[PDB]
Amino acid sequence: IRNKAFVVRLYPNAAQTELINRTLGSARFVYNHFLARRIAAYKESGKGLTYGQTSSELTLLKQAEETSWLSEVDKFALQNSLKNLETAYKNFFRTVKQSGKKVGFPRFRKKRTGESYRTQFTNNNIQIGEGRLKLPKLGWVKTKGQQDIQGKILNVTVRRIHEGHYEASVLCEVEIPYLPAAPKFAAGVDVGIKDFAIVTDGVRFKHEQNPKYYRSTLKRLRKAQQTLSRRKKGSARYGKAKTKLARIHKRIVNKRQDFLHKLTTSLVREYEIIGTEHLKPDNMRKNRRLALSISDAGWGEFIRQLEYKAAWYGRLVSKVSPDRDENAALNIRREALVAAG
RNA sequence: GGUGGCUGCGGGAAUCUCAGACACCUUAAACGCUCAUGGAGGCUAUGGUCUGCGAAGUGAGAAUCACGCGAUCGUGUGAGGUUCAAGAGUCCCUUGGCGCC
DNA sequence: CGGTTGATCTCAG
DNA sequence: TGGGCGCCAAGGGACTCATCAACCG
Repeated sequence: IRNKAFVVRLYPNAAQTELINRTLGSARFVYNHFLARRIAAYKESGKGLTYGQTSSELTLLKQAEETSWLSEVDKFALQNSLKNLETAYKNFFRTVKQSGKKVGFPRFRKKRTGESYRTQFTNNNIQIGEGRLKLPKLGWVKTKGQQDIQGKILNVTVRRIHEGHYEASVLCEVEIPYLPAAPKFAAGVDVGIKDFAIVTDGVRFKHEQNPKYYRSTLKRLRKAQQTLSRRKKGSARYGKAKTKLARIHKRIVNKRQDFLHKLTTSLVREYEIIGTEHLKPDNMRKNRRLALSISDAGWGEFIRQLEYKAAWYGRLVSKVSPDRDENAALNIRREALVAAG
């Protein structure tokens, strides 16, 4: 019924790691090259290249001797790089006429650390099993964390998070059954820096303690960043410290995402209606006094997870249009009930 | 002999076992390590700390178990307990930290 | 036959 | 002497989430 991405962890060997690195590099190369080519074409001509023209020129590029060493890369990687470039342009053109928010012009990119390429599924090109994954030009890659999949595999996003930590997101149109009737009809949740969530239905208020990971591991993060900054760019030990900092950040985000997953799933399995307010953290983060706390708390991710898991599992999130915490939570529940009825 | 964690594998997290170093003495906090090189600095609240018994840096290396093949150690494959939960991609924008001015 | 590749599609600034 | 310029990460906010006939070893 629903799209769903099963994120597993790859353990590619030397050759497969080299090929994943080469594929990410060539995907970035074609992204930059065709952004430059489209800009040059729109400057020289009345209109720039569209998706089909870019694909045809990419084919001519691969078949040519100028960059024939890009043919040894998975085709869907380059094609979806071009698709991402074209959807960048589509996002830019979404609301140029509108003035509510300016979507920035698509720019270049210069060797970030998180490089992901997508590969599509054509007549059994992706095969998921007990402990392996089937990728087009890689072959069999030893995975772990392989969940239970009972749907058709749409695409596989091969990622890279550290110098030696590769994930892979396998998308499938799985059937997601609606959960049984919830124990309680409706409840409202109030966010907060001191207490992460105060959720109540009028009879109890199981306040959820705020972990505040980012401030909690702020000293080790500061030490990691400082050890990085004393190191020369383009150095092996610079790369080592960079990976250390990246993994510290990955641990922080992992803990935050696990906490948010557990809390959102608990709410959706406990209440039929989960009322909350449409807080805009990107506006509050301009206040440097509370910005670090709002960044760490991640209200936006919490609300996104609550809402989409409600959509999957047959729950309704009645977001409100834009003591203290307890009364705010009760008012949120009342407003959600009013909106629903 | 007791206790706490630092680093590494165990998909994430909490635990938990193992391993590369430790520290404190029944008490809870703090810190990953080995070798080569480099020459006065690194961290922190006017000062304390580690340091010519070597500082920032720079390069390499080890960091679970079984089995297969090499002359204990390299090379390949396989396994990794436990409870909870697991939807991502794209682009753009923003701010968090550090360093220098 | 199993795997890989090139063409499809519907806006602009 | 905090704003500015370099890097390294995160979150926030919309949308989007592919298929098939030919070619090749």
